[PDB]
Amino acid sequence: MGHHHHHHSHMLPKESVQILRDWLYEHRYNAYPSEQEKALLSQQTHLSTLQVCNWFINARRRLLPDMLRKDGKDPNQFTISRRGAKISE
Repeated sequence: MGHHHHHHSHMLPKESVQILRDWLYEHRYNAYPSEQEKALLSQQTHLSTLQVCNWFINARRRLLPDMLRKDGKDPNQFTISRRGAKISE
């Protein structure tokens, strides 16, 4: 009873992004890696801890830079933009 599946990155639903983004936006400072944040977001969202944790690392690494540069109250920790995003055609 094998299960057909494919390995490829994908973005989470808009509803999950809004709730996940709202938490990060409200807690941009203490956005640093933490089990309490990952566990709290995991219970709030219908995604697994691994999905939220991996998404948090990527989303945070692409969201903090924009908010930190836009504000400028504490710019640090990987200031990279939205992870490349220089492709366009």
